[PDB]
Amino acid sequence: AQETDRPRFSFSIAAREGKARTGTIEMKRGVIRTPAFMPVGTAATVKALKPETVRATGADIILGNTYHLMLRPGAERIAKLGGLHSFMGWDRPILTDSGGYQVMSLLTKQSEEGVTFKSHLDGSRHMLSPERSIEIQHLLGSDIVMAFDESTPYPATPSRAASSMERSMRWAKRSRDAFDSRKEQAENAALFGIQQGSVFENLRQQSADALAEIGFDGYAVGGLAVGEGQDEMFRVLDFSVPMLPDDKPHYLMGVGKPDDIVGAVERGIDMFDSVLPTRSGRNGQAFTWDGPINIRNARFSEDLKPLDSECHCAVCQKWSRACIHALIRAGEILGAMLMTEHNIAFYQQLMQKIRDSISEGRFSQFAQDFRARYFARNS
Amino acid sequence: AQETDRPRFSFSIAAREGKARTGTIEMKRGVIRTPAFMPVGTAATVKALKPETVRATGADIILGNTYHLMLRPGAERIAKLGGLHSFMGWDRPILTDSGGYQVMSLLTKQSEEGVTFKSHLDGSRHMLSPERSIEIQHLLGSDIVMAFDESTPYPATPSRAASSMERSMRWAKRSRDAFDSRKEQAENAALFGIQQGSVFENLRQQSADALAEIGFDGYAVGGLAVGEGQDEMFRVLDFSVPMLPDDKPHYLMGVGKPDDIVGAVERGIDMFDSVLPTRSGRNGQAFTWDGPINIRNARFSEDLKPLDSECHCAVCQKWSRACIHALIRAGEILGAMLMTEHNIAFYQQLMQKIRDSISEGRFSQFAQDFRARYFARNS
Ligand SMILES: [Zn+2]
Ligand SMILES: [Zn+2]
Repeated sequence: AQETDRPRFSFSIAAREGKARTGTIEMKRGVIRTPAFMPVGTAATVKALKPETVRATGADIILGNTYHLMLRPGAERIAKLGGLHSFMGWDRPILTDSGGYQVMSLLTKQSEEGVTFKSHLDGSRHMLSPERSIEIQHLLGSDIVMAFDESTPYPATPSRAASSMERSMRWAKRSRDAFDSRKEQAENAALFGIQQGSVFENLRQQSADALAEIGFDGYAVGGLAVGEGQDEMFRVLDFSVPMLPDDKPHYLMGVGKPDDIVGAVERGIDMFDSVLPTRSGRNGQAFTWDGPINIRNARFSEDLKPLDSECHCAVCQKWSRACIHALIRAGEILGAMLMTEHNIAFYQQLMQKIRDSISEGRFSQFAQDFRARYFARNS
Repeated sequence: AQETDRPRFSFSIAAREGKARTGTIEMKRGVIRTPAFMPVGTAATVKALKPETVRATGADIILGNTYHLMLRPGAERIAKLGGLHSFMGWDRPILTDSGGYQVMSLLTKQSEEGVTFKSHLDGSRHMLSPERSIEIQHLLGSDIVMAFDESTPYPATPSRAASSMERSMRWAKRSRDAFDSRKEQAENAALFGIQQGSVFENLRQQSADALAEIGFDGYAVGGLAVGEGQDEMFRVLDFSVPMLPDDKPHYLMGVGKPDDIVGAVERGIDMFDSVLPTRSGRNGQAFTWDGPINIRNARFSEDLKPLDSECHCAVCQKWSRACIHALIRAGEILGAMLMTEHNIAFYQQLMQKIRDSISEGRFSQFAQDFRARYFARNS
């Protein structure tokens, strides 16, 4: 297996239960077990977890934010340093987003051509387009490349949703052709397209048909987790995911809380990313099977139990709630490091329980058991 | 008081009980409460406690090791950086030793002139003598200067003890004259002489007479804590301290354990220094009123009590034995920092209880109470 050839991108489904699937994506830099959670990476420095720590939590792939990497230190500099894998100290697969969401979310010109913007960090002028985004993701050397699309706001008028979806599909074809124009990228990386259409079923169908006609290695459901509430996100997923090709991975970008993930897998999603484990860890919040906890709470000052008494992570094998409480209350960076490591490992253990329960044909029961306990909050 | 003149060196005894004294040494950089414990300083870097942390433990004065400072970064470099107070970030009094003990303890030439040695750190050649030692301590800018003497080994033949004591007294006069030759040093610093004579009463008397004839600001009892055992050290102190001038401070160099300190104050010692609080802290050992403890012991893994339940230090206000146990077992530098801070603060609280009990005329009872509990070890 270590001495055997590695494919560019091969998705295999090993077991199904309803709309949920479990399987593997094989790529040249490693195997991704699905459903998969991708932690959001940053530069390999003393301020973040070590890459070996992130791998030991169970992560098979991480996400890079193209927009931030463009602004500092820049894509040309990362390429000169050997690419994102060398820059981040991570030798397994990396998915990069297109950079387009943070352009809107965080602007000199805007048209069907693409966008121009100035950096808040130094005032430098930057440009993004389907062609430029794919080029930058090539310079970063990422393994999964996201097509460049146009985000529709929330809430969105049906006219604005139609306009952004249609532009996104023209940009999806441009993304496809730019990716295919570069032999080194097309033979070694994969390209995902992004379905849009807001909450409107007919627009989602139009979008799915357009992406399937272009053809991609995987398909993301875009335009969700932007403030719509879980009920609505689930309702959109109910009809949107069946529209995508069944035999390719389905990616829900930027989701999310543990119960978001469970419900999305019930609806056919294979891949997830979120900053939540890290943001929560830095803020003194831990995920547990009994719901999130705020470790600063007085009730934890003498609690000798680990953050979660069923969590297998390296933190919970050693550190008590009481001592992580002490570290966080003192502002010691070790406290935030430990809670971040635990939160990412908890997410990976959630994904593993999901994969195991699908394989054993008991995922619907797992999801019900999970919700009953997570929302009772007997922590 | 803040707007009033400061004397070069003024020792006042406020209260006595038997041979024990409590009082103050006023100097230009601050007041030293006696009996005093001097922590042993190092360079103000990320590897040591912050100077403000050392001050907050209660220390009024710290000790600098002239030998180590000569070898790295060198006395001329420290002077160029503004002196030891600027180098160490410590603006209160500093006592420096002469460098002579580490010459023996850690050698190109040796005679009545002085010594020449090579540095293990770089092979550089270095020279020490009464004149050179005082000159180097002037470059360091220390407030209390130790005369340069010759250490007698332990055990020592009565002939070797006589020979080293007599050479030390000739060197004490040379130290006196070198110190007095430098107006800037003589007007702003103080000079201590060192009694020698090993375990032999007549040699100790000869030494005391010689030092009193020369005249010093304070008098150290040298040649102890070099392997002789507490009973013997106490026996030597019994007759040696009364030989020194009563109205000047008495300094027992390199002592020691808490029970060494208590017994030495019972015998007339006013000043102490030891690396023990730091060495123990780095090795996971804490001093307590119930004797030392090894925090790595399994019995502490769930112990929510502080290192010492009567200690007022900043560490014991916040951190449990259980969490310091966790930090030390993990090799986190914070663990060693906390135990070092607690150990130095414990030493200062020992000195404060000694001072208060002398002032109240209950020091003999304090010493008996202290020993009964420290040696019972009901920790
Ligand atoms: Zn954990
Ligand atoms: Zn303490």
